[PDB]
Amino acid sequence: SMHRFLTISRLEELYNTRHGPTLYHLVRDVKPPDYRISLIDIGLVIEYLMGGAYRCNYTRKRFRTLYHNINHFPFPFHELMVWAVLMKRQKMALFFWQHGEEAMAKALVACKLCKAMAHEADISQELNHNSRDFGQLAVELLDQSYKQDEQLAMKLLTYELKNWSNATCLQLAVAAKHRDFIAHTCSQMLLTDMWMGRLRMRKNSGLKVILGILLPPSILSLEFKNGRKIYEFYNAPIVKFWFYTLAYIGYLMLFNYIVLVKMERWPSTQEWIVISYIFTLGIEKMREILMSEPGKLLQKVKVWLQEYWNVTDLIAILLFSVGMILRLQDQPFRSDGRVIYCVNIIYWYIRLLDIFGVNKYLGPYVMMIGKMMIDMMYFVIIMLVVLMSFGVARQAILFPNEEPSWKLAKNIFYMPYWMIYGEVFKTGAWIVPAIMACYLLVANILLVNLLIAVFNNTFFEVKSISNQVWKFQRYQLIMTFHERPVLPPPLIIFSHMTMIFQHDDELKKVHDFEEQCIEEYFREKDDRFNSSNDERIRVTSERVENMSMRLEEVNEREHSMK
Amino acid sequence: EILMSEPGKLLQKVKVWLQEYWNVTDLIAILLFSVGMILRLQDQPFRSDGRVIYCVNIIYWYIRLLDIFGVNKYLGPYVMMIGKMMIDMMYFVIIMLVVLMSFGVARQAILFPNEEPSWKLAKNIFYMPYWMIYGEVFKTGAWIVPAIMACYLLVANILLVNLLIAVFNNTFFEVKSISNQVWKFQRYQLIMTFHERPVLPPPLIIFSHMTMIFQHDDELKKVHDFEEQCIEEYFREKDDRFNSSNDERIRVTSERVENMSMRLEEVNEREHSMK
Ligand SMILES: CC(=O)[C@H]1CC[C@H]2[C@@H]3CC=C4C[C@@H](OS(=O)(=O)O)CC[C@]4(C)[C@H]3CC[C@]12C
Ligand SMILES: CC(=O)[C@H]1CC[C@H]2[C@@H]3CC=C4C[C@@H](OS(=O)(=O)O)CC[C@]4(C)[C@H]3CC[C@]12C
Ligand SMILES: Cc1cc(NC(=O)[C@H](c2ccccc2)N2CCCc3ccccc32)no1
Repeated sequence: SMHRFLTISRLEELYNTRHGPTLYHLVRDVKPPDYRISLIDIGLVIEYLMGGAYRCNYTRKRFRTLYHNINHFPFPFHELMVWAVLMKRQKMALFFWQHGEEAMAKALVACKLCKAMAHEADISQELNHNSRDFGQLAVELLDQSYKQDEQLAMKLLTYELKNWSNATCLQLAVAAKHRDFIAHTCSQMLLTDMWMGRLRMRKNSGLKVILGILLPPSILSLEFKNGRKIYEFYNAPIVKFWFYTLAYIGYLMLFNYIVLVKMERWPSTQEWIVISYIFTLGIEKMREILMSEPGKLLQKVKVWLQEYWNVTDLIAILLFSVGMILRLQDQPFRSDGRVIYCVNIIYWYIRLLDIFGVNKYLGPYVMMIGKMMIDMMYFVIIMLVVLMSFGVARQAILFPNEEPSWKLAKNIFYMPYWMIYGEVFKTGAWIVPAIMACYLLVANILLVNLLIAVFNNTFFEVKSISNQVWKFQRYQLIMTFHERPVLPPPLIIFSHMTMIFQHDDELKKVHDFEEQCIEEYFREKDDRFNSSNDERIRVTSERVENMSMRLEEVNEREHSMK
Repeated sequence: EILMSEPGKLLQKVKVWLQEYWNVTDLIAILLFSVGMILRLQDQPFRSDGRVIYCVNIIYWYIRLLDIFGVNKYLGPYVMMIGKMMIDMMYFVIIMLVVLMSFGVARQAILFPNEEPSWKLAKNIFYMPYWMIYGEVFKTGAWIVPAIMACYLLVANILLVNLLIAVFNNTFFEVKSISNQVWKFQRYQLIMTFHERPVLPPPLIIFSHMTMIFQHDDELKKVHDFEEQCIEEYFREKDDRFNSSNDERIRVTSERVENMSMRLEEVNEREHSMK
């Protein structure tokens, strides 16, 4: 009995043993040669590898305190599989996964662990195979469960796991970035149901949401079927998304009207509205960070800072506040400070790109731009190397008598078309500049055509995958907007006030269903493999050889009998 | 044509007849042309205002030839590609605006520090001139910042142009991969459309309507037998082809070998006992 066999001392000895086929180095980095490894350190390194905002049942201070002070793991298979994947023992991990509770959750964790170990660190080989194999197994298990029962598969996809720090399968898949799992039909159906919220409407959803936002009192009553109806309509994430979009458009229009016209000693009403917008957004950001409690206050910001867009937003807010402060510093400083928050507008116009990835037909363009930014960066070096040489040569040939005056960069970088063409059309002094002009003119068009071809190839390569990639971001967007309150950014100031004012048989059935699903998967795999033509041909050949040999031997007996 | 579209009675005949978009557009164009003609004969003040309407109306008639240019083998792919790329251009417009308008507004705000709205800023922001911006490219910071803005705008313009080129190339390739197959379908519609129509041209069918008003089982059994024979032959051929498949034959041979080997092994014991 593994349950009876399992014990703290035995597991510690197993972990600390070196009699077998990167655990030591990784533990040392996370944490002393031949140091006695305990469950606490193993859990700590596990949490390190999983990522931020994660937890492990064994990897906790209370568990460490208990260990320091039955002693049987209720689910030994989980720890055994975690160890097996930790020490890079694949067949044993497969066997353990063959018999275990909540196999899908463990499989996704293994895929996450394999990828994380590969990135931290044969390393390439295991990354390509081990992590991919675990992900494929999870996908196959999901597919079988959906075939057996759609409702039960949907229920299994989302439910709190006490063992794994209460993280659903979807969250683990997203953390592992396994696009295949999310792309499955059941996952997309669940995401669409979540996005539509309580309302079941599925035809002309955008127009219906726009009408509901425009005409609450009349639209909401009818839209509820497709009081409490208005409240549940508001709480849906889609209407929140449209509300935020409209508020952002209004903010953009006010910002355009403010900076573009005039300035006075005291700001106008529109500038006050914009300042209120930014103040409320800052309050919302601070609240969101505050609710990001896991890891305590000190270790909450570190995880929250992973996203780049959030950091850019903070930087933009700081620059806007600095510009506003400088504005109210008399005319000499007002004129100097206006430009800063005039330039600040650029960030807000570009922030819509991160929101333009939601649409099916719009995200490919953003992905292509992101891909081609680096290509343009590299192309710039070649462009400079080619053009600057000829420009410098042409400039040197002309203006034989000259003084630096820090004014040659403009002359070399001018690169005019009409002027060069005219310059194209004693004798040698005229011939050489013509040759230089012709070479520059040819090089310009050569580079232009090269850039065109580069962009075409990059766009084709991006488009070959953008459709598959698009589906992943939907879960992030939906889980992001769903958590956010219902009021727009300028009106959530009251929302915070309301927030402050406010302050087992099914499990057994699911376990049985999972066991049945895995048994059926193994049976189907074995039957399909045994029914393969290649295997059957081999079996027939071996049987024929033995049958022929027996017949030949029997022939001698028949002759002797006669 | 609507009158002869009798099925569904008078009330339910228009509903079906209205499915085609081109017919509705034709009706709209006819109504606008008639309105413009009526306005034309309303003295000079209304004649000058009504002429423009039926001047603009010409655009529809020039574009109606596209629905007739799909017949040709080599001409329909272009129309299909245009129809496909219309939506792509619609989506591209949003990105173009989002990118360009920000820089344009920033540049406009940096310049003209003292200004009044006068409902005349859209032209300034949307001007987007090439030569003027290039000249503007080439105390110190006030000169540096506009140069940076101009350079960014100049780079963005060509980036967007190349992006549009790539998008159009990809869309054209995808359309051309299927246009040849698609073209054949429209021929039946065109043929059954023109066949029903009378012989005179549109301006002369006025007499055609006058002429119209003036005017006002063994084979079945053989066909049934042929169909029955065809379906029987199809089933027979399907069964024969499936049974002749290598995969099926290998399985059959393997099963027979196993049974034959088992019988031989059992017979061996009988032979030994007999001896
Ligand atoms: C590729 C080029 O052609 C560039 C690259 C480096 C540039 C140089 C940088 C340093 C200075 C010092 C300055 O003296 S000063 O009194 O005006 O400050 C005069 C201008 C001068 C000589 C630049 C001339 C142009 C460059 C050679
Ligand atoms: C992105 C932009 O820059 C555009 C978008 C919305 C436009 C504004 C719409 C409303 C009006 C009212 C008008 O007052 S009036 O007496 O002339 O009628 C002056 C012009 C003004 C301020 C426009 C300025 C330009 C915009 C800010
Ligand atoms: C389109 C579109 C824009 C957008 N902008 C926001 O939603 C919101 C915001 C509000 C006012 C000004 C600037 C941005 N902002 C950015 C992204 C999501 C988010 C999350 C928490 C707190 C703020 C915030 N949403 O759709």
